[PDB]
Amino acid sequence: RRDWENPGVTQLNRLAAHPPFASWRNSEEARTDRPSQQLRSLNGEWRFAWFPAPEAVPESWLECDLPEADTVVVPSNWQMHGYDAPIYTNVTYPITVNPPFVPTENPTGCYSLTFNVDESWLQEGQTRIIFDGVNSAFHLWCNGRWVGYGQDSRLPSEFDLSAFLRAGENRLAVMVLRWSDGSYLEDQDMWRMSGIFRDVSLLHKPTTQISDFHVATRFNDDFSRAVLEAEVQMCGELRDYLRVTVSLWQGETQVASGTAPFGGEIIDERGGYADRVTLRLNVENPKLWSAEIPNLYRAVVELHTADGTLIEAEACDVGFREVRIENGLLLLNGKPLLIRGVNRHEHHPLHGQVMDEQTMVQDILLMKQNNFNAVRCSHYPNHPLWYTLCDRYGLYVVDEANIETHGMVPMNRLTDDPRWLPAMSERVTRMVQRDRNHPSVIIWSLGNESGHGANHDALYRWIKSVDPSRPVQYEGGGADTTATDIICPMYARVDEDQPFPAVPKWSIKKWLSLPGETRPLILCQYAHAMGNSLGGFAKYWQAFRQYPRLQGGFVWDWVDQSLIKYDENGNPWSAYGGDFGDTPNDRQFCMNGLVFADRTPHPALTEAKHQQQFFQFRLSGQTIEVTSEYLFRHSDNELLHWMVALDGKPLASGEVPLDVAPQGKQLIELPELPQPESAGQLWLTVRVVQPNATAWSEAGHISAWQQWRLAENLSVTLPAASHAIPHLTTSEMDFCIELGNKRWQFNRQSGFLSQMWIGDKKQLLTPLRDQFTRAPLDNDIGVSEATRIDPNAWVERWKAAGHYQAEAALLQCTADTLADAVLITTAHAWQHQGKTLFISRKTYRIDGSGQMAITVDVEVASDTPHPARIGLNCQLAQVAERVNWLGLGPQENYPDRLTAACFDRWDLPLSDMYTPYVFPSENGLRCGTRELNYGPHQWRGDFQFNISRYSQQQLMETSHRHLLHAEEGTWLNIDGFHMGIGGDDSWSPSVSAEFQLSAGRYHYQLVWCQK
Amino acid sequence: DEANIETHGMVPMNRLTDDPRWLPAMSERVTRMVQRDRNHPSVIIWSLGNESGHGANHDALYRWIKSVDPSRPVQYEGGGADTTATDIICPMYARVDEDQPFPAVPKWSIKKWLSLPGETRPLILCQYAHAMGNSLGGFAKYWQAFRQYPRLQGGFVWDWVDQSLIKYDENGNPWSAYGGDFGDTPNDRQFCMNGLVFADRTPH
Amino acid sequence: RRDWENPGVTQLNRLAAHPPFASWRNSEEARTDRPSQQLRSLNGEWRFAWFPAPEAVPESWLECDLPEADTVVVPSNWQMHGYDAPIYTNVTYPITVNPPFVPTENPTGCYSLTFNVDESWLQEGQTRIIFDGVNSAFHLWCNGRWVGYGQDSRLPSEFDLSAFLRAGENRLAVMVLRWSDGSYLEDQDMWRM
Ligand SMILES: OC[C@H]1O[C@@H](OC[C@H]2O[C@@H](O)[C@@H](O)[C@@H](O)[C@@H]2O)[C@H](O)[C@@H](O)[C@H]1O
Ligand SMILES: OC[C@H]1O[C@@H](OC[C@H]2O[C@@H](O)[C@H](O)[C@@H](O)[C@@H]2O)[C@H](O)[C@@H](O)[C@H]1O
Ligand SMILES: [Mg+2]
Ligand SMILES: [Mg+2]
Ligand SMILES: [Mg+2]
Ligand SMILES: [Mg+2]
Ligand SMILES: [Mg+2]
Ligand SMILES: [Mg+2]
Ligand SMILES: [Mg+2]
Ligand SMILES: [Mg+2]
Ligand code: NA
Ligand code: NA
Ligand code: NA
Ligand code: NA
Ligand code: NA
Ligand code: NA
Repeated sequence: RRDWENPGVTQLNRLAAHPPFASWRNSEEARTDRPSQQLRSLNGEWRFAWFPAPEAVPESWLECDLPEADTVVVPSNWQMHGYDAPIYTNVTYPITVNPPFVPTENPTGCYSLTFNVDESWLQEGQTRIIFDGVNSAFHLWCNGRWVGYGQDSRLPSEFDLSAFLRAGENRLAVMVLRWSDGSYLEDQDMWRMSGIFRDVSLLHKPTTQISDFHVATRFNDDFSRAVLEAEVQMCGELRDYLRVTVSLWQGETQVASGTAPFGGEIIDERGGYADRVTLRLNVENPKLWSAEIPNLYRAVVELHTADGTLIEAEACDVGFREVRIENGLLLLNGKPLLIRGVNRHEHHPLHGQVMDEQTMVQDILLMKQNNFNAVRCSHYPNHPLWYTLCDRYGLYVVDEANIETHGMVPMNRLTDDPRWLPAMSERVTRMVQRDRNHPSVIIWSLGNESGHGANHDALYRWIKSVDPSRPVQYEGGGADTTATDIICPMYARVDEDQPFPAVPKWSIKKWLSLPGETRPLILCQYAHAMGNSLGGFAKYWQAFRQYPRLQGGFVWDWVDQSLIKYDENGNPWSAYGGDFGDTPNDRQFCMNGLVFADRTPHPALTEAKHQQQFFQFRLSGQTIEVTSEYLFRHSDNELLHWMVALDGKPLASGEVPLDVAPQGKQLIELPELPQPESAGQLWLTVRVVQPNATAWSEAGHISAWQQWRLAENLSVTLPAASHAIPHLTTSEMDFCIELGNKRWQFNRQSGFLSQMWIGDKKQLLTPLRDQFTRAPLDNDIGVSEATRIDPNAWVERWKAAGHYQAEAALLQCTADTLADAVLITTAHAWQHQGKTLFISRKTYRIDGSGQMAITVDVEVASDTPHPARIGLNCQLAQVAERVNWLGLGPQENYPDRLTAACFDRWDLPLSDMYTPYVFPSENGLRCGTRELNYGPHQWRGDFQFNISRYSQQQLMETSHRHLLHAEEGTWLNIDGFHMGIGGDDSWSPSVSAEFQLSAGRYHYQLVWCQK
Repeated sequence: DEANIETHGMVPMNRLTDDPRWLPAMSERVTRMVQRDRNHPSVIIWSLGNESGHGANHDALYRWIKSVDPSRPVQYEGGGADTTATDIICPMYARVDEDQPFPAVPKWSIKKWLSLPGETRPLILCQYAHAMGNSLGGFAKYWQAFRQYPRLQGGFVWDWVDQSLIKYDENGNPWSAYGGDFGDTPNDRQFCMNGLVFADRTPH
Repeated sequence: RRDWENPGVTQLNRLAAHPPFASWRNSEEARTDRPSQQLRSLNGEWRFAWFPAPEAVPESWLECDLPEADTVVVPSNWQMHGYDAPIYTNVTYPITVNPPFVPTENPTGCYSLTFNVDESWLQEGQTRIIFDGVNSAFHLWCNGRWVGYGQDSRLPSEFDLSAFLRAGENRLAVMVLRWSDGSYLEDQDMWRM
């Protein structure tokens, strides 16, 4: 039958979907969520053999172990065991588009397991097996006899094995197809893998059993009273002595309990459901659930007889909360949310798409620690434990059906086709049936990037009808279609419109007010964190705070999807698209996370944490006004620390307890501040510290900060007259200056400082020269490729203009002696194909103090693309252990991504000054720096800099960080000006005008002196 | 034009139509009908079937049609005649002045139904005046109400032709048969004959 | 596979639905709705045998006429030819309510037709068969080979026979089940045929 090439057959013999079950046979174990003896894990060592196609699988395999098989751990993706290569393609399908067929060469994973079954499970009741995740389709046999078939790689498939098992040893055989008609609905931008990659379990239920239960919580107008309603369905023979009790617990206190026999209310002319019952429990003053305070109760559903004998019990955590949209705003418990969200794929660099509790917990903690309160399940239902963790730690969740057909042309070709309505419907309905009792799920999503088709409208309405408690969203077809309750664009910019035909991406501020529009807008994906990115992130947050109906978004995305590979010596390195011989591929576009694959943060995470802070501040005189953006909790685990420093030197500090109600304000008067005895700028820094540990943070955690400049006292103090006058030595070839044991050499043909000595030690490996280019970031490159240039990308604009090929031509180089110093004057032009791109004019003034003051005045032709930077660079001869500067930090920061950095005196090891992006580029800059110290050198001015062992040339010629090698000495780039990095998206120019170097004439000045 | 979906015998009547596992089979009954008949001018309204309660599958399918063909209203009587799956209040056998307040699915007087709180839709009975045997008493009362009330826009009489079948006696002569006449059992006897005309088209 | 007891399989290999087509090769014929030589009727006399369950049908029937069959007119309802009784039930289903299963004694009508196809239809293009109404579900074979399956007794089921036919005589075999999971959706108050 080739069921895997027929969207009309998405399963055979599969049991109905339902919420998480454990069939406890003791109510207290169900209350406490303890492991149940009736739910067994079959995870562990299985037998596996790979075949190139299902036709190649031997019939002997059904009956007995293939000797060629290997023993492997399950769950797993077979690519992570090396059986075949994982493929990274973004939009283009990994197979020829010819639905519903798949390639004849279709990798097939034959897994099998010999295991025991106790006669107690077979003598009575039902034994089923549950495959939480099989990618992409599979046939199942038990003891050589065929059981069934399933599709949808992201929801559990369950089959009744009662009639197939025998007491003692049994053997399962599972044939997993990599490709199937289900693959047409699984074109998400991620690695394409396969296998039994989530848990496999055995569940025993009694013949008379709870087959489903739904929990709803409705409230009065001020949330001071609630009704918990639990609808329970059974399977088995109905008997008048059967009963259901539903009890609700708050910790160890029983809050409410109700019992009834089966028999629901009349529904229509034929009666009601004799096999169901609805229990209603009143709850006074319920503790409400939110991400701020995830209060939970426990609901235990017992199926029993009238005499009291328990048949079985099921249970769930319950969070009392209402989600609704009113008057254009998404409210939670009646208050408008501000979603500090992030999209998160299920990805591990070693295990592929298999998820474990430890990584999930790691992710949740880093998210909360970084001021995130929500997560979107991009783009499929997640492993079941994820929802339990979000319920208990507190994160709002968008649960999303596993439907993405991005690669079709047009994108809605299948979703507007009624023949694909059945397959799509199962991906939506079975997700709702599984997850509808989790309080953390607040919004349902119909999938991702599948255009807008009539099937979406049908499924939108199905959800609305079955579960009115949660809004439904969906971005395809323009982000504001009739299939979504929230305008939920991806990568729409704050102020700039992108009027694409048919599916324009308006500025978000404008979108809200289009004629007739009234819905809330929450971006389903925004600020693409690929490489050195997040430029402009603050612009989104300023808009979300100013516009009520802009209720936030989900950053794209949490974690880079890089995979580990090992080199010749066994050392690991991070790989991306194409690194497994996969082709076609989309190279580094699989790495868009705020964190690297191993969970180390990229510098962009701190920018997100700061802009997503829950306390806002204003200063007026001595007064700091703290405003709380919490909706529900008081600031009961926070104090404000303040510190005043003059140019990095601390002068005063204190701490004050914070007691701010949700949305309230607190005024804090700072004490009178003694005047500083010295020139310099006083800076005030405040930080919000949580003194006590929580379930998600350690004592001392810093959750918010802000700085302000206070008084400045400009220096008017005439230096101090020099003990000596430098000497100028002129030769045909050079101008040399000597002072004490120092010497500087200016080559007269190049017009640059080519060497500097301390004693007899040379300090430069390469001359000090202007630099107008950067090793291109992912955002500068976009989708441009050698094979297919995008002439609009910044890197191609700069290449084409000759920025990377231009050579300095000398126009002037003179030397003069002044009363106490020597002055070198130079002028250079940079040209390409006979056009002058840039003109740099400088003076170097070396005085009796040994300081060399450099003034730079640059002209940039108006018609050349605005340059990446305007600075100087050199390769220093020496290497030093530390870098110390007075400027913004401590982490990497760029003009359009420097809000989180603070002005202070920072000191880091040199390697911390390099950011190891997997695809190397310009990195490590720190802006707003007034003083930089390295070795015996010191540079003073108002500049941006980076310093590392890798030249820009090397960074730009190297595609993987593991292949970089430290060069001799230290490369120093010191910029008077540097372009923004952008990141609203990484496929079209996204640096805002205000961060482009378009002024035409630029001036900067620096002093280089010795320490 | 009405989809071939009727699950009247289920208990409750929407047991299958509220079950998502039956959504695919129901979907094809509706979508394949619209794909076949949507160019006929005579079809002015689509119906989702008959006597199958009101289930979420109906709401999904109602919306599908509204999306694919906005040119025609969609009606469906199941679940009370005025659910979210119908653009027209389309009761069967609701009386002119007399209410029949059955639980869950009352059959109001049609004049009263139009004005229930918040109601604004037109009302056209999907079935009214059951012409079984010597019947049609009270027909005029419907017509007087349809002409007086703008929003009472008529209805479809139940029904056109008796479903009697011909059998032959021992002498070979034909006779009209009804339920149970073929040994069929259980059967509902003469309830299959409700038409304004006899099976041979002779008028009653 | 017992496809007739699985609401997840309502068809196999069926073509998409669409409005009435006739494939005219003359535009003036299309303007006036004249008969089209490309749309042929297969109505008329066919071969038919009745069995009490699909399990009873002999395999020989797929490749050869059953001598015991009768010649009957199609379209027709087999109860009207006296092979079994029509049933008049209003609301109560005519079969036990146990979805999606149906009775094991499930009246099966085995229809077949030997018919000619001209080479011109097979040299180029697509030849499909269209069953406007088959109650309640059926499997179709052509020249002994299985083609597909369909449900919904009141809409046309169409199958591409291009790869199954040959010039000259061909034989269709259609196994029609009286009861199927589609019966659960066909409980109208009328005779059950
Ligand atoms: O992380 C990659 C990112 O790709 C996104 O799609 C990018 C494409 O967008 C099209 O609309 C087109 O404008 C192209 O120029 C561009 O390559 C996708 O939208 C995101 O979901 C994400 O996969
Ligand atoms: O021509 C018969 C007529 O019956 C109608 O149903 C009659 C009555 O029968 C009971 O068995 C039902 O439970 C009850 O609700 C129903 O009203 C049916 O509505 C009509 O469509 C028609 O078949
Ligand atoms: Mg399939
Ligand atoms: Mg995509
Ligand atoms: Mg490529
Ligand atoms: Mg009777
Ligand atoms: Mg079927
Ligand atoms: Mg002709
Ligand atoms: Mg021949
Ligand atoms: Mg009926
Ligand atoms: Na807002
Ligand atoms: Na990506
Ligand atoms: Na506090
Ligand atoms: Na690079
Ligand atoms: Na009227
Ligand atoms: Na009747």
